Amino acid sequence: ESWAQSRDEQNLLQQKRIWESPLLLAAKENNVQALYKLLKFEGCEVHQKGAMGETALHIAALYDNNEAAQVLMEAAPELVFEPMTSELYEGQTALHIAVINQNVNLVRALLARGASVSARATGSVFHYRPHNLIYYGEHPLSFAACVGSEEIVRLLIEHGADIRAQDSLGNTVLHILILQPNKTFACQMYNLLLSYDGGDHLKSLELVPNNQGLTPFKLAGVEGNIVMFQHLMQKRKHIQWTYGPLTSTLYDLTEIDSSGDDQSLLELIVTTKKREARQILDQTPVKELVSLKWKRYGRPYFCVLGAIYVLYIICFTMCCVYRPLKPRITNRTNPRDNTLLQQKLLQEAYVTPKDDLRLVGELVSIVGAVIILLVEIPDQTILGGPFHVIIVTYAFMVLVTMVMRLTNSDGEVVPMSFALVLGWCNVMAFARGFQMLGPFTIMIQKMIFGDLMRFCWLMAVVILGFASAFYIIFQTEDPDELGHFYDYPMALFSTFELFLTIIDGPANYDVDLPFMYSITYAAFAIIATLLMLNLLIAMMGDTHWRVAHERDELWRAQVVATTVMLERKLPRCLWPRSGICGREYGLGDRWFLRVEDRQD
Amino acid sequence: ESWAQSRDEQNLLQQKRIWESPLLLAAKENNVQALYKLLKFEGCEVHQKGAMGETALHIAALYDNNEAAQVLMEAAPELVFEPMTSELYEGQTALHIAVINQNVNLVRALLARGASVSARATGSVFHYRPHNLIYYGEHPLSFAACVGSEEIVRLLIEHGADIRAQDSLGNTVLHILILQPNKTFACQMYNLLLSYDGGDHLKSLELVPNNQGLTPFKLAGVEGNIVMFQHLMQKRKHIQWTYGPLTSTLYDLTEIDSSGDDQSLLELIVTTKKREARQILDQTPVKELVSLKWKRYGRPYFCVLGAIYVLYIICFTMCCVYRPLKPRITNRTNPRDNTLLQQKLLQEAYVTPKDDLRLVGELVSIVGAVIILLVEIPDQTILGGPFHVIIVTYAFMVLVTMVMRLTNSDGEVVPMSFALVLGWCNVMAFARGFQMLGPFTIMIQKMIFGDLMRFCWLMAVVILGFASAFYIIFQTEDPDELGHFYDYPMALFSTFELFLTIIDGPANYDVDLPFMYSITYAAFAIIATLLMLNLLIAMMGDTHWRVAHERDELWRAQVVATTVMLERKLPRCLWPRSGICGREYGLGDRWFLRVEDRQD
Ligand SMILES: NCCOB(c1ccccc1)c1ccc(Br)cc1
Ligand SMILES: NCCOB(c1ccccc1)c1ccc(Br)cc1
Ligand SMILES: CC1NC(=O)NC1CCCCCC(=O)O
Ligand SMILES: CC1NC(=O)NC1CCCCCC(=O)O
Repeated sequence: ESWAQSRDEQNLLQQKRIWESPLLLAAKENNVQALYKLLKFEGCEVHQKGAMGETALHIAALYDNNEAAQVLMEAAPELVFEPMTSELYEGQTALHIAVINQNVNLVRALLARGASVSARATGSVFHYRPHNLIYYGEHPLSFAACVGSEEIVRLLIEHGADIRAQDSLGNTVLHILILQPNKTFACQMYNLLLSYDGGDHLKSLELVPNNQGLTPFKLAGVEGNIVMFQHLMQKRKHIQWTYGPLTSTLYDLTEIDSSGDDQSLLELIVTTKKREARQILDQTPVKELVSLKWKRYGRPYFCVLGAIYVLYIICFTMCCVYRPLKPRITNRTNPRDNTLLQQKLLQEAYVTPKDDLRLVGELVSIVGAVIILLVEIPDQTILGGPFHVIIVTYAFMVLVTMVMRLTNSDGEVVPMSFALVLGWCNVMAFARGFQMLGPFTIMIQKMIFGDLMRFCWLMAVVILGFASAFYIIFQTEDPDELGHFYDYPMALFSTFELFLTIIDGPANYDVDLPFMYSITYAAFAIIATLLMLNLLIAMMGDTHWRVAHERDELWRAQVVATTVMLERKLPRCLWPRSGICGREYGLGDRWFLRVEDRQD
Repeated sequence: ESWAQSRDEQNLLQQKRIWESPLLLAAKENNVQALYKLLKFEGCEVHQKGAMGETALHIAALYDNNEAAQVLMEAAPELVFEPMTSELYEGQTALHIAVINQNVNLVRALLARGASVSARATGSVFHYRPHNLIYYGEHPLSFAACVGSEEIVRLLIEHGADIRAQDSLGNTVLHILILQPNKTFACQMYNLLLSYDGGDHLKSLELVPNNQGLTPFKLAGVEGNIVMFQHLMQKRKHIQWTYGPLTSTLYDLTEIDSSGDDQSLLELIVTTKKREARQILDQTPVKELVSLKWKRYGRPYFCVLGAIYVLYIICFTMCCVYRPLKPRITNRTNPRDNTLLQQKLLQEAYVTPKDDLRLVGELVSIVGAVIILLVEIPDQTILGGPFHVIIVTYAFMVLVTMVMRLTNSDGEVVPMSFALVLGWCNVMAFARGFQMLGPFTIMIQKMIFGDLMRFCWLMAVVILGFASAFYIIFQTEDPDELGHFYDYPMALFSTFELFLTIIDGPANYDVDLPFMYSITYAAFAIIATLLMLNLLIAMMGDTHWRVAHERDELWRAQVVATTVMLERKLPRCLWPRSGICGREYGLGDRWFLRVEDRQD
């Protein structure tokens, strides 16, 4: 409490030691006449450590003081090898600070003194974290690549800088360039670093994987870096011919398609929470891949599953609507005359005239629940499919209904009634794709699990304020004639119904309503309308020109997400691999997709 | 009746004396040959006063007539010291008019004659009022600073102009520059006036406070002058280091943070009615201040108070829903058989089986009401918190319910029922902040106390037009079967319900409705819908792209308003002062907030 306070304090605690130490003060202010007055006559603490474990050279490198830095290296040339010792800066040398500041005349003078070109900077402030406004890696070659100083990147390779060197997160200098803001300038820097590769077709830096199993080409897709994704595609696409305006290009489709297994660029985009990566399946090598994946194979099998699931649910309801006998067969209708229960229990089973059709019906319904369960027990909380967490709980309710059966509980209706709504309402998950009702279900997915829960807690109040009042108002009145609030639980249910203007509202003209109801309900009506108009106006805002493109981009996104998931579960005798393979014609040996386009 | 007419008349009355007086006429028209024909042979009234107490030189200065002004000062050099004598222009000299017109060759010639550089212009038209299209102050140095003529500002200081001089409103020349339209040019003029300061660290013009206790840096925040607020920040922020793109700057945070007490820039912004100052807490020294004020300390304590207030209200309703016995215990059900009252009165108290839980419940509810009262009797009508004027009236209803108790009035329900709605609906004031339901409650705050009262008086009509009709229509009919309007008060209540389409509307098919109801209700339905559609379309307009930013700016504004108010009421053992202090490291001695940023 807190980490931000510590660095805020230690930045202030550093300036304290700078101001206190006359050596570090002159190194900060570039006082050449004061450094020699401290190092030569008399001899002071030349290896003086500051608050952050810094040296006088580390301070002289933070503020571009070349004159004050040459003084410290001509009087004591061992300060160059010294790294920062504090935890915030563990591993940083004076070369890192000069590279970050793009001090060319200092880096070219630091490498003449013999500085290390492989000094990791494992400090807590050099880590890949949101609280760090940057992430340039750990090696000084990566720092030169991130600042964009091409004069320093090649000047480091001149003195044995290794481009293959990875950091603590297994990232090469190519992986770090992908996570940078200046995308258009990093492409030129990405090519500058590729030229120093070994040059052989095997063991290439573009193939050196991240420690999370992610080549630089594959990392660009997950990160949503379109400028780098398009640039990394030039290395892996072959133009077949140029027939005037037409140009049929052949795409590599190696690391773009599965499998794999999870080492597939498509599976990484459909499973990530990055809102930027959703634009990658709209790129011209991939958009042709998934569009052909859905026109054939994709759309039919999804409709078959829906046609199967439509007939599967309509069979389950056929068992419910034809639920077993019988009437209440009990004098239970005498206690609490408000009871109209004719509870149907078992058994009373089977001895089947037309009842054996319901036996095979209950059998078909229960074998589908375990089939769903068997295919949905995966060894969670994701966008691309928020409806089929309900399909695994539907199979849970069927089993409970099966356990509610064979026990014959008076609560036989509650579990058998829950599966009716979850089963059907899950069929509009098949509206996804299909047609233009797909993005409409995207609207319902975005509201049910976001704008609802927040606005409910707003609408959860007010009601119980007026419901508690209406209870007190009509706790005094006789609930026989006009008793919308006879007890407290129904007082809230009747008030909730009245918030949505369903019931006519308590209206009785034979009797006289209490003096407080006619006053309390008028206010509840005006607030319930204003609270509902503001709910409709709050819908606006997610109606601009971009949100119609957003949900349409989200629709086709979750359609591609459904397409990739079907291919990774269905067998291989159906659904062939998209593209053509290169085996005599031996121009592979991988699978290629041929796409021609016309430049206007 | 009116003040605008007076100056309109006295401007016309002035031109009368100009046209009538041949001296003032020639001074207006720059008739050099006519001034000498009036002053030298013969000698006329050279000190002639006009309608506005002006002189011939005052008229010759209004219209840039240097040739006609030198005539009046070479023949009578005492007219320079003469000020305007009218009430509209009390205190204005011929130097003020030359400075306003930026007459450099006249001001440099007026100071050779020996004009006063400290002549206040206390006229009614020089005051800081909305009816005055400008406000340049009272001293001629301030006039030079407002017109932007740098050649005149320094030319006045050359002749002993005091920059420390304040006006009637305690404003320095620096305070007046903040209240100017040309913000981008006043910054250069603000620096020109700082250079003539004493130069010592103590008794500085930037510290000279307004007569309302407001330094020029603090006045810029309340006024919403962002260009000056950013410019005045350069004098009070220290850059710690520059590490390539990163640059951790240290902000002064002296006059920005409390306390104080009310001498705090944050407390001035959250309490002002200026729509412009709301943009100040979005500035880079302040936005980091309040964001860290709400991430920790702010948001938890506000949720604790809400969690306390949620449990406090749910306890109060537990006492209401379990209100005391008993039935009506009276033959009062015989008079007016429309009565279903079973009025519950006391006492009938206590002798507690499970009733002692309601005794401590009523005790917890009453001690919270006075606690609210004790902390809300402040020795009003503001935006940043329109819901908790209801929390002080809630505590008023609890006490009245306590006074309604111990008296056992038949109106026991009315005060006990009012506290149920005000207590709960005040909990959605805690929706402010929290999440995205905060700006939604901003919508409800902006509608309940603005668009409602105006539109109600529109919807207040029509209803009583049709309600009075429907009463007359069914004053003839028998209210037993279909009696929505049996008496006049319920005739308005039933018509109001029908305006919101709650009741089914009077529909009886066993009997025949009067020939006028079927005609009158059809018109009422069409108008009630058009009058409601136009109410929904009137919501649009406050739905553009800017109003979603407005209410979102208003949301975070009232969140900062809630954050500052909590800090100024909660003790000091919790909630530490935001930032770090400068006491060894002795670089203060005030509190500083360290903020680093990255320039792309
Ligand atoms: N059954 C689990 C979720 O359902 B689905 C789903 C899978 C196949 C066919 C239809 C729907 C899903 C949605 C998004 C992603 Br990404 C992955 C799967
Ligand atoms: N209780 C009086 C008003 O309530 B509030 C309020 C104060 C503390 C916690 C929650 C709400 C308020 C709102 C805006 C301003 Br600005 C100042 C106070
Ligand atoms: C203490 C330090 N001394 C120095 O020469 N640089 C310091 C820190 C530099 C800022 C790096 C912060 C970041 O990258 O997040
Ligand atoms: C009567 C006057 N004679 C004159 O030379 N100026 C007059 C008035 C000037 C206008 C100032 C109005 C204002 O500042 O609001």
